[PDB]
Amino acid sequence: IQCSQRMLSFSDALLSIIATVMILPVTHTERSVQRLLATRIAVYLMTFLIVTVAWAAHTRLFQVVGKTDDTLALLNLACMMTITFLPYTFSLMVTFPDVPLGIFLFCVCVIAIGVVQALIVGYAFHFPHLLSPQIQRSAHRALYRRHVLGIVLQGPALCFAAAIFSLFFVPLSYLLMVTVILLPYVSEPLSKERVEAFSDGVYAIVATLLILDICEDNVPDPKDVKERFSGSLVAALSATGPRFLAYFGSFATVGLLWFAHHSLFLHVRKATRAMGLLNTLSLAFVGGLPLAYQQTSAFARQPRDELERVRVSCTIIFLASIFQLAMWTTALLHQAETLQPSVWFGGREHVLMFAKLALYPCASLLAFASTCLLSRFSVGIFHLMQIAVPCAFLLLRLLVGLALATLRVL
Amino acid sequence: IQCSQRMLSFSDALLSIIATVMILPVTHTERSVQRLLATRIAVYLMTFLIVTVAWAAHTRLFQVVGKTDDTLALLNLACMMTITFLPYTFSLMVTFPDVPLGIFLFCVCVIAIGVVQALIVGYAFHFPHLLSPQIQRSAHRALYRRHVLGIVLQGPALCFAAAIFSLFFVPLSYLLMVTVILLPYVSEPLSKERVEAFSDGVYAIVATLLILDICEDNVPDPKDVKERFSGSLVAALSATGPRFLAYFGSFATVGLLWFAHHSLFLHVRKATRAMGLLNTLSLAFVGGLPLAYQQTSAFARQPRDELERVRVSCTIIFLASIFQLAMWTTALLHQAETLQPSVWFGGREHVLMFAKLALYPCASLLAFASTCLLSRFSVGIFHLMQIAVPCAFLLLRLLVGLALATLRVL
Ligand SMILES: CCCC[C@@]1(C2CCCC2)Cc2cc(OCCCc3nnn[nH]3)c(Cl)c(Cl)c2C1=O
Ligand SMILES: CCCC[C@@]1(C2CCCC2)Cc2cc(OCCCc3nnn[nH]3)c(Cl)c(Cl)c2C1=O
Repeated sequence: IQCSQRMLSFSDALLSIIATVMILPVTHTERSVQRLLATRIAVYLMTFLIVTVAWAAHTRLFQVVGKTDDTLALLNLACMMTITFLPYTFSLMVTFPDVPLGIFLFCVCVIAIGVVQALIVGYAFHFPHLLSPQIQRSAHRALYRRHVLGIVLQGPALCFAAAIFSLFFVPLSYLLMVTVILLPYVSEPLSKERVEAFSDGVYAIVATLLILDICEDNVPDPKDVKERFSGSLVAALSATGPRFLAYFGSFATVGLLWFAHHSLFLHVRKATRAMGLLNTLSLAFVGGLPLAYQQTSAFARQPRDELERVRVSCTIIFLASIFQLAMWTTALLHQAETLQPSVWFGGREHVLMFAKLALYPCASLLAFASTCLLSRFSVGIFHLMQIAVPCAFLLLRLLVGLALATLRVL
Repeated sequence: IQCSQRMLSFSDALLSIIATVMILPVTHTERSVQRLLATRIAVYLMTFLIVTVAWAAHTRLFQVVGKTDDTLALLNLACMMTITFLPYTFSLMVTFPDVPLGIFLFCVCVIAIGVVQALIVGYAFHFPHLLSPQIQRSAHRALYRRHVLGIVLQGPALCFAAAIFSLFFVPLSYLLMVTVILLPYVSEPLSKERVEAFSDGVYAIVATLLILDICEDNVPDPKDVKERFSGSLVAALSATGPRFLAYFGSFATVGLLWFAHHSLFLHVRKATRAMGLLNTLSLAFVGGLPLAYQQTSAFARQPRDELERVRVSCTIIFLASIFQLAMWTTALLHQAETLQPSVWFGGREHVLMFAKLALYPCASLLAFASTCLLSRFSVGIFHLMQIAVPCAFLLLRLLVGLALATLRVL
């Protein structure tokens, strides 16, 4: 039989994309404009959370299922196809909260996902040699199968209840639906490889969103160049320059955030559900960076507009990195089982890692405060941080050594 | 010191996105239409080939420098930031071969890639422990360093020469440019994990192009639905049904191709550069499937139109699969060095592996011949191939035995 690892990777390489799809409507967007933008942000966040919950269920499922073969791979592909429709169905439901057809479609999506997962469980247990070794030696194989089936089919059951009740009173259906996401929390390790794969996929997609847009839209047209720019191609490129600047900033920020994430996870011994939650929040907010940078690159009709956009960029960068730092703190709370020895309290790289993770929250906080105190140079300082933070990463060892030496003579 | 697996995987995801970026205009496409689409397809194929050459150079580089470091990771991020621009500048250069600015831009991009990689080499050799263990042993560290810089910089030099020549005679510049890819072939293992990661990224993005499109475009507007269908939302869904069917077909075909590729590579021990070439061709043609399914879902003004649309779809599937089959046969040609014993000639799964691969190209060829012989049912037969091939993959392990059973009674 097969080594399941690669297959799971592909699933993540799929789910990441499905998780991030609803970002694109946000970027392409221009009481009317602001409300619409906020609606798109809310829809994107909810879709990302839903896809993350589905991914968590998948990760647990294939944690139980150790090895795989042909039929398991095909059923996993079918499950992936069913999960791919969650963004679209959810968007339909939200855009049409009145008619029951939308909630019915979303509930059918969830039901299909859970049914495929239950079929996978049944096939795996019918061939115990596929299951993980601890499950194989589990004397509760029948009871364990019963419990796993209950867990997997709870979601579909609640969704079926919501669908039936939608024909009469939809609020009950909505409550039953949120129950699906609530109960698994209300009534554990996430295999590090799965978390790493999903996070890397999300980071890559978010980093290359803006170049995707640029290649799809900005490539000059010879007719346009000859007519509007009178054949001066360099003028045509300088016209779209701002999108290049925004992409440069987005790639810098997202790449350095991924660098901090990589440094953190290199020393993590054993992930946890709490770290999973915090990582999910961190990624959901990392998704916002391209929007912030697009807004920054755009014109500012009034000083207040530019100040507000700088505020938003700083706030997004903060929210993105603060949860990443909180992951590290939560790990420190269970240091013995969570983190490598080299990053324990007083460890050789403990302070270095702390600075590496806290570099972005602190810089963003200073930039945000600049708006409340130094509105004169506010935007400028923002630009400065965009160049300051990368440099500190190159010099991080020397910078931390300087800080420690300064504290020595304090 | 770090383990480079995750950093390489993230870089591979980035490069997959960059390579498959240029397909988006092809799908978004509607003597004028035909020529425009031909130009788009040529642009896409050349962009994919050039980005794969860049990825191949990257793979060799990070084969030589095994371990990594924070500063080296940042250098790699900088390298990716420039490799990401190859699509845009190549498209611009193809759009503006007349003016020297576009060729200069492409040239500076390639020289930037080369100089970043040269810095990586210099740093790796300034810290010998970062090199791969066998290289660390090499008594030729000096001469091998010189050779590595020679291979890395062969491009940059030729591109610089072409950029200089662009001001006087552009044909010489283009000849020098193509010499960059000519020389390495005219005057080796590709690390398997890199090949699997790149192929998984390609397949994952290609399978979900269509749903990505659907999420942004087909969500009905309530202001539109209320009028166009008097609140009949199901009418709106049925209006776009064909797009959903196109997505279903695209995902099924792409996922089953990924299943064949995964089963192939799980038995592959060392991917030879020939295998890399064949995989590049296979992925490049796998890119086309979304276009094929979009064309198939589109209306047919005349029977000739639908016939030709079936022909092109079948040709694309046939190419995408026959290249994998050719990779498999080339592997058989060196099974002793490349393939696991289990799939060697006369192996237990040898017949199973061969059938698994050859299932799709043969089906496409049969559906193609149906047009030349059975035009009456041709289109239906194509749909049959969309239904049969999935089941054939489910029942393959049985079906092959059935076939063998025939060869026992015959
Ligand atoms: C030599 C250090 C360069 C480091 C990075 C690399 C990103 C990933 C690791 C390094 C990050 C970065 C930020 C930049 O700031 C963009 C602000 C936009 C603007 N416009 N006017 N003023 N500021 C610019 Cl410009 C550049 Cl080139 C670069 C890079 O290459
Ligand atoms: C029951 C197993 C089927 C396997 C797959 C899954 C894809 C990924 C792994 C399995 C593939 C597939 C192809 C289809 O073909 C599309 C019909 C196009 C049409 N029909 N009428 N007119 N045009 C349909 Cl329908 C479906 Cl359901 C499915 C699946 O679920």
